[PDB]
Amino acid sequence: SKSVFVGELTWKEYEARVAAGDCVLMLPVGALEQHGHHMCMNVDVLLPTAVCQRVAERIGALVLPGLQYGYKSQQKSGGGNHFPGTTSLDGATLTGTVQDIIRELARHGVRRLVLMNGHYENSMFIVEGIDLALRELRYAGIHDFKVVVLSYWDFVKDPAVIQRLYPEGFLGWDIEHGGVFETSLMLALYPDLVDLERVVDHPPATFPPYDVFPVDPARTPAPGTLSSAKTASREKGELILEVCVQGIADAIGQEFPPT
Amino acid sequence: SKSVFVGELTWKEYEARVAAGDCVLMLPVGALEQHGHHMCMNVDVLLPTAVCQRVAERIGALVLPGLQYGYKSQQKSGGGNHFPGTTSLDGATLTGTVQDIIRELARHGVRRLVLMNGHYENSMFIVEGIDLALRELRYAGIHDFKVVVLSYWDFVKDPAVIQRLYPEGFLGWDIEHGGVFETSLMLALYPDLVDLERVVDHPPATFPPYDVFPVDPARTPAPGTLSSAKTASREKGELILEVCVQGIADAIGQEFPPT
Amino acid sequence: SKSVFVGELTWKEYEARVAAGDCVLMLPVGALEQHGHHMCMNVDVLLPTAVCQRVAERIGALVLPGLQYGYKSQQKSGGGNHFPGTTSLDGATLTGTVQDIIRELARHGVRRLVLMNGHYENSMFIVEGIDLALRELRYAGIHDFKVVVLSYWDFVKDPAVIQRLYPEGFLGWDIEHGGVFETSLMLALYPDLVDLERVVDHPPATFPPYDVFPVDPARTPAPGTLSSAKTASREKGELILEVCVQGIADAIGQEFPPT
Amino acid sequence: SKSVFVGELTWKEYEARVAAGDCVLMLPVGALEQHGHHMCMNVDVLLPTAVCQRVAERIGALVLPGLQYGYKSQQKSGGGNHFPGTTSLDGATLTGTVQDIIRELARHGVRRLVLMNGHYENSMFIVEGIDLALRELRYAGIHDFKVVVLSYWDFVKDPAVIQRLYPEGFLGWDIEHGGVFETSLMLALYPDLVDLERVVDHPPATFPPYDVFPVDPARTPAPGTLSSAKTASREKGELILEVCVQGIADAIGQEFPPT
Amino acid sequence: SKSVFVGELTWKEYEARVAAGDCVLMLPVGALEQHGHHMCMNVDVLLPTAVCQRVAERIGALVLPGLQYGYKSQQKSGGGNHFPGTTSLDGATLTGTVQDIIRELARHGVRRLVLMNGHYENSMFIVEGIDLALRELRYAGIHDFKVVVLSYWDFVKDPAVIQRLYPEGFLGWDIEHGGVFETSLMLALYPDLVDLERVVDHPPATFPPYDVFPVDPARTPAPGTLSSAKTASREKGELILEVCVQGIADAIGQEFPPT
Amino acid sequence: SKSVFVGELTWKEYEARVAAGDCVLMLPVGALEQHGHHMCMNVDVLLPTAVCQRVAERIGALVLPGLQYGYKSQQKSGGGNHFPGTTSLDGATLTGTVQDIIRELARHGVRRLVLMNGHYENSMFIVEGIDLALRELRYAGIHDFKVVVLSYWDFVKDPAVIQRLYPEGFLGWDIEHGGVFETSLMLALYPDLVDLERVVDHPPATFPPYDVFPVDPARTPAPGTLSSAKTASREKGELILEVCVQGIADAIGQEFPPT
Ligand SMILES: [Zn+2]
Ligand SMILES: [Zn+2]
Ligand SMILES: [Zn+2]
Ligand SMILES: [Zn+2]
Ligand SMILES: [Zn+2]
Ligand SMILES: [Zn+2]
Ligand SMILES: [Zn+2]
Ligand SMILES: [Zn+2]
Ligand SMILES: [Zn+2]
Ligand SMILES: [Zn+2]
Ligand SMILES: [Zn+2]
Ligand SMILES: [Zn+2]
Repeated sequence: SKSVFVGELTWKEYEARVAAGDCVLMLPVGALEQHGHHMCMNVDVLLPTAVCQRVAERIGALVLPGLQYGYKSQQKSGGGNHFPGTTSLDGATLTGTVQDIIRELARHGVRRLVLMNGHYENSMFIVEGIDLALRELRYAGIHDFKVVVLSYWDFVKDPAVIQRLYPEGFLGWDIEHGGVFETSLMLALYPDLVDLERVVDHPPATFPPYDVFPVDPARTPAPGTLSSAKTASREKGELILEVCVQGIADAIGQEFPPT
Repeated sequence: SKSVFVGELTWKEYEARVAAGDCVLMLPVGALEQHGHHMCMNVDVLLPTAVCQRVAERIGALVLPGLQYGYKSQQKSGGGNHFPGTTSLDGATLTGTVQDIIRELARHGVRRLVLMNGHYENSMFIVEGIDLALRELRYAGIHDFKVVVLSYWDFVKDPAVIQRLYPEGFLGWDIEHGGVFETSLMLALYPDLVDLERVVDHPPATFPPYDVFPVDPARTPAPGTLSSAKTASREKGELILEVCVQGIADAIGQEFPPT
Repeated sequence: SKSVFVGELTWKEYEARVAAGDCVLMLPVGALEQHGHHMCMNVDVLLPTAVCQRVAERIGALVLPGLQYGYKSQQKSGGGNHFPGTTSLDGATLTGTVQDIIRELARHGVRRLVLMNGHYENSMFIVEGIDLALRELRYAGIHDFKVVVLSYWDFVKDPAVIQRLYPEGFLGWDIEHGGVFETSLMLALYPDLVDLERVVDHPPATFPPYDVFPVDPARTPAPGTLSSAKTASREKGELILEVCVQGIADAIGQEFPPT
Repeated sequence: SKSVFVGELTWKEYEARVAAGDCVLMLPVGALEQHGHHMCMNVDVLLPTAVCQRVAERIGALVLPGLQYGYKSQQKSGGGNHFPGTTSLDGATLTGTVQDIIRELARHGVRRLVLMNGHYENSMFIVEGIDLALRELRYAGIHDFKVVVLSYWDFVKDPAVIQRLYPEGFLGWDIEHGGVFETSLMLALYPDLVDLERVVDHPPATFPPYDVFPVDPARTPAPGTLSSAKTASREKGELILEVCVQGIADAIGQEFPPT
Repeated sequence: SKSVFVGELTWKEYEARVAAGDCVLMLPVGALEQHGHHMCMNVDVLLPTAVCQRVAERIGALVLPGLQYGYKSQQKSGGGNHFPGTTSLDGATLTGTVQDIIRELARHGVRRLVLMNGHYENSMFIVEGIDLALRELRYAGIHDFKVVVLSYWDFVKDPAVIQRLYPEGFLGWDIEHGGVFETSLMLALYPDLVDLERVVDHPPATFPPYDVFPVDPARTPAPGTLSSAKTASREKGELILEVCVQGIADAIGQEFPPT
Repeated sequence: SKSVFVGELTWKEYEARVAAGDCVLMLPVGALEQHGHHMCMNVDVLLPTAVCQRVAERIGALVLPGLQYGYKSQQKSGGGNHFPGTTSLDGATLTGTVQDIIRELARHGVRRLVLMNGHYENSMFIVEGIDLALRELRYAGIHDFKVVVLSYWDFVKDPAVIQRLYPEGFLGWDIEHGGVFETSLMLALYPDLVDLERVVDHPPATFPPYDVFPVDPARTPAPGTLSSAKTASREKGELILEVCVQGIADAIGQEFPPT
């Protein structure tokens, strides 16, 4: 069976795909984090994994097992790391994980990697992981390893799509934690993991121009979300999914032109 | 839907479970590693995750997202880290991962964790992770966190079952990499991920009383397996499954008596 | 002389200010990074140090010696770390530094800290430094240390002020590297360090919804800036300064009410 | 005086041996661990050091100063790290020590190392240290450094010798902590350090198919041993000693053929 | 304006200086430490920074932003890290900082670095940072990076100058913390930051041939100094300044001959 | 047999000694370092181990197995780490080894430790290890752990003894590497390991007031020593031994008064 997930292939099949030249590998990077009263906690892993799978199917790429645990939830982006259920890694651990995988891919013969982040707070640690691995590769004489890092939601740029998605004006990706964007993509991909009836509607989260630590629970909406997902629909999820899959597929074609 | 996987629950459902007292958490610890010409490479994650799921169903416990990447494959227990596809973590990374997760579970209020290893080489790193996290927990005033660590195959002890499993004498867990045990359990759980027709039968791997680094590819059977899986049957897998689930379930009942 | 810089005070003076209760400490966190053809490279340290000094003077707070080196410059926010002159730290070093400072301040008896970031890329590492330090403090029995983190430019929110600052529409803080904002504030504080005649005007930087590593120099404007600073004026700098100093001062009063 | 211990040589003598070509270095790796009421705690260092010395005398190799401290004692292999006297290092420490040593040997010009473990628990950390050092060596252009790692007791494989050693059936290396094997070898090398009269006989240690942490002292024989050493005799020691020295010497001749 | 400080140059100016060949960079390494009742706490940064500036002006070198935070104050050389105000870094942090800077300078194309230490305790950590950096550089194929490390006060060797400076016999650099040497140099450069009238005269600090931890506060003079600076004069400072500036200037000339 | 070495005791004996109250532990910390043409390379371990043994015998203390590998040899104190045979650890490795051993001793119930350094360069890394351990201990609620650190040669202060030792004026401990002091003490303790006939006499090593890296081999005397040991005599060794053993013993009695 032609699976796009490396974990479902034999070693011989993987070896062949890599030896065939220009093989693109994709690593979903997510989190185990609270996502309100209406959705499950593995969202940030599921979403980018699903987007990877589809992109991989379109462009003939392979998908690695996704990073289930990400960096600590930040109040203004994920509610905060004081919530139960959210299980976060330290900076160094995330960074090291990414670094170790890149080194191993290099060992395999891979030279093309797409890292798809699904958890906002991961960014910089993913970036450090990449720099540190590339730095090591140079020590090993390898200079042709290329990585494309992206957060799938950033591919939703078209104002027409945004407008169609947010007929009320777009608030921003910051407060899109457990909101319309994710819940909707979730409704179209894993309906069993989402129950709109538990959505505790509330006004979009607002914060001062600074942060406070220890994180003050009172400053996050009780439900854990940063914006309400009552207007979330599967239809929206379907639109997002296509927009993302297509845009990412094209980006990858641009950065990783077949040889 | 009563899922046993924490990742499929809302934070509120999880919070209630923990607050109810004596909630038991289960963390599958695996690897992405070549498993011969006849099986996929996520075996070491899939097996302990499946066993955890059934045990959790039987005893009312919860399962965490499994660690997909494990410690470097060793020649005498997994064929060696020179094989393509197998993607391994450095020891510090894996240790840090376990340590971060335990720390977070303590923050959640959990005090009962069962770590179920599916990759031989992870053991000592898992142990260090536990030790560092418990050390820290003491600094924090927490002395009631309890961990049970196990490699699921160790519960297949009954000589009658071993005999029935290996009518030819038991060779040992060492060379059980991609052999009868796993392929069998794989046949009863994920048949699509296993194709007995590609099994490259060969004599059980044998090694001198020492190890050589850099790992010498000639000292591992070409297929990557350390023993043949042609005698692997789904029936065998079914017997292993029950023995393991029942034995583990009981063990957890012993160590984690309901309060 | 009543200096607001801890470094210019004697230990007895400092000790007194701390024993006096509710003493607020301020740490500037910047970088040594190229800022185009028209400004010096220590902007990210000077600016937040200047804002801290003035805020401190208004609220009676103390300012620490600023962190001169920051995290690696990123293409989409600082041009990239491939530029000469910019001298960056690894993520663990920056995090370590913040953590070490916080731990020592705690030792001093300080319980109130404001971290003022001047370099966009530092954020997450500062955050990690804070979390790791506070985690340690809890081990030490200290639970009343409070930290306020902020990037001074985030206090320029008022649309009227933004409009006055950017009569042409606001492009965003992303591309504000060596642009109007910084160069203006720079013209009102350190005019010697800025020479508008070298400003290589160019269209605002634009990037695809993803990142590439190794960093592609061609994707950054030649000058190193992400937006032109020709419309930068000292008058604008003066407005920004007051807006920031006032906003931050009031924020600190809210978060750190005198006891 | 032709000592086989590097530490007893001048740097000029060592340099010549290394310069002479194919010089084999041997590093003993042990531990400071409780070994019952009847033996001293440095056993795990002394034993491998003694075997190294005699092997080196036979093949003309050199022996490094042994690593005195090893990884934390584990319940099912060495009684547990709760016992007084046993002084254990963290995993990163032991790994780093092995990594630093190999890096230095490489610097000297050495390209042949035999690591002789005497403490069961050290294995994986020694392995990580070897891996990390070799990786680094590649960065440095050195690909001809070869390492042989072994636990001296694994050289006792001959069923005839095992039978002669354990006329009662062999229990396994697991419970051979402070048992017949070590006590005997200790009676033939350092009798003053062993007093068979304090041997607290008890039935061989048995454990469930899993581990528990924090370590439960009640699960370990009060004496600290995992099997009785009353049947331990000097004669057995002498047989073990020869079997090991000879088998190891031959292995080294196989892996490190004179050039 | 021809500034000698890299932070005050544009990147283009710096790039030109480096591309011109044999450009020498100077990094002041200090601390934020208590310096008695009479001086500010940034002395250790100020002093080496001042020396660097003057040397640089004489030999045409560039000066980096100084390390504001140094290693932990030790009792017998700096009073002890139990004093308020003194804010110290962990060894790993300081070493990492120096390692990172060196790595970056190498990236710039710099191959000549002068490290000027102003805090006694930094030495070995600066040394380890240099060693770790150079080791890495070799991995990267760079073998022509050369570092000169020095404590500016060591250039005050001439017995005549020593005599003239300490007409009473020289006590040693050990107790020269907040004493005559620094206070004088301080009087000739930053008079505002020094007030001789608060100088709490006391006999030179004496200690047994060992150290005690935790640091015992009673064993350190209450003022925080290890020797009195009442005899400190601006005149002395001027002498010291010239002696250091000239001696270091010449040393750099020797070590870094113009190409 | 009343051995003063922990390693030669059973755990029960050790348990008793610790339980009896105020039991002092001593850790020799040395190196494997070239010591010229006339002596062996384990000197820095042997010497402090010997002195510990005798001090322990005199005050009833226990001695831990010594740290066989120390920090990188520095040109101005040990000749440099470019010499073959010398096998050094990274700073972090040394520091962690010290930190782990202290943590374990505290677990044992020990609260009194004497660290005796025999390798000049080890100092600051031993210090960091003590500080880190102590910091941890406080976290664990332990505040009565006390440590005394010393380099045994520092107890040779009496000008009469120095005169008697160096009838030619004392040069300093810096260039006392492989010189009279060590060679002498070596002649009275391990004559077999020293051969005065190979002593390559040379003038005391002299160096500019700065250091250069990479280490320049030409700046260190060819033999590896920093001062000639031709005037080294066993008689001198005996005098040193007593002066050290007595002065240390007294120091321990002062810092660790029997309860
Ligand atoms: Zn999310
Ligand atoms: Zn998230
Ligand atoms: Zn497997
Ligand atoms: Zn495996
Ligand atoms: Zn800037
Ligand atoms: Zn910046
Ligand atoms: Zn043993
Ligand atoms: Zn052992
Ligand atoms: Zn000073
Ligand atoms: Zn100082
Ligand atoms: Zn020495
Ligand atoms: Zn030495």
